Amino acid sequence: MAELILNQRPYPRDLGKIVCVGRNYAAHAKELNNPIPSSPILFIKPASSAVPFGPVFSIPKDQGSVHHELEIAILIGKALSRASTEQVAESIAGIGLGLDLTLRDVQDQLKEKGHPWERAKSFDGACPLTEFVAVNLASEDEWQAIGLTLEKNGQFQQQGSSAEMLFPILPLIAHMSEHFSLQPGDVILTGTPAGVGPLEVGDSLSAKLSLEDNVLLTCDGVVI
Amino acid sequence: MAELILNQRPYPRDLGKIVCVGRNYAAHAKELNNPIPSSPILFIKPASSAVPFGPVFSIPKDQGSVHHELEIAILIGKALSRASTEQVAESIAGIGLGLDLTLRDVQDQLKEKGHPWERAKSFDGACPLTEFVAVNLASEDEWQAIGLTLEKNGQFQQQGSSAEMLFPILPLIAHMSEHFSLQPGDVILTGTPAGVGPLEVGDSLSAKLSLEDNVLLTCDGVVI
Ligand SMILES: [Zn+2]
Ligand SMILES: [Zn+2]
Ligand SMILES: [Zn+2]
Repeated sequence: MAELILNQRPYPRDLGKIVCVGRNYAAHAKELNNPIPSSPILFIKPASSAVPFGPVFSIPKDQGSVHHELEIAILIGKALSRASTEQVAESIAGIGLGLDLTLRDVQDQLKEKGHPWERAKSFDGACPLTEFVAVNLASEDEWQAIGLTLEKNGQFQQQGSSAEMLFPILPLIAHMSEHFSLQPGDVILTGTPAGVGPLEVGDSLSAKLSLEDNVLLTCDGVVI
Repeated sequence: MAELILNQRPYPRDLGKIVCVGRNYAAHAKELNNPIPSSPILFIKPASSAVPFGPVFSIPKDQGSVHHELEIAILIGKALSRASTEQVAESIAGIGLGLDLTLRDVQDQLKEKGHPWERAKSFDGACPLTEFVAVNLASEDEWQAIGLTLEKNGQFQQQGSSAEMLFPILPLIAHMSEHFSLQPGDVILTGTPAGVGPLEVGDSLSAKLSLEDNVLLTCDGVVI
């Protein structure tokens, strides 16, 4: 599986699990004709689904539509269990980006039957993940200033700010830790903004992570 | 973090992920009035949900009923991806028991809304796992002669044999391997038979695992 990268070198703890939120951005719930949540939808992707974020993304081939979903990724550095938001902020080792790659037709069918989502979310290559970068934020306020951008084939595809999250980063993770204890090496996917859509072989993607409109990292890849 | 025991001694792998099958015993499907699918219901529990199988089983408190679901657990010894039944049999390092503890009321509501199952299946303590007993160059059909029994406060509660499985151990695991690559230290929960029901604080459980009618493990615990 591993490792994760933090500050351009290997993170000392192997990738554990990838805890994900559904529908953290209102416009993304609307674009798919889903009801905006009042509590978060929670699922988990396994270490076996992680791959480097580019230069190539391999997608499943004969299983219907495969969707890109860019999301702010959070690396957990210290164990969290039933944690406060202060404990969460002190635990975060860095921030990066992930693609929550989703077999969308498979998900539609799973959902309709009330079935678990793993077939659509946990497949090999389901979680391209960038390197993480340590940020020592000036106030808890600044967690609301994190941005993401996806471009596909040179053109705008997705953009979001953590300001827009229904469940902001710190309280989301604090709440997550109430349901599943979090260990060092765990990753959090904080939700995809509007603009999700299918991927085809040969699509090129360009992903950008920012802080108050300053670029933290950029990562590119082509679909194969 | 719960750690794997093979051969009454430590195992050189950390517990990875716990891959589970939904409705593998026709009778368990029926007792709950659930349709039998022609394809396996697949979900995954995280390493972080595993705990020792006894002497205590802790259960969530204010989230409705918690069901016991005894199942035959399979310890994956060698990597498996897109694998055949022969490779599966060579990869297996041993066999044990797991309790797929389940927030049934939470699971009912998630099903209704078409939400992922993690809240109901992946909470802390959701996966009590016994030690594993090594099986080596087993007879190619001893795989249909594994039995399990659960007792609850002295009375039989669950009983079954891998002969009764809709998706038999080897091709079930081969099939999982087509969707999620399996790494050494991953555990497979092969489905629970008829007899599921709630657990209450003070309940005591006794679980047995057999191979060709010879008991291999007896593990007890009380619910707290
Ligand atoms: Zn909660
Ligand atoms: Zn997502
Ligand atoms: Zn089960």
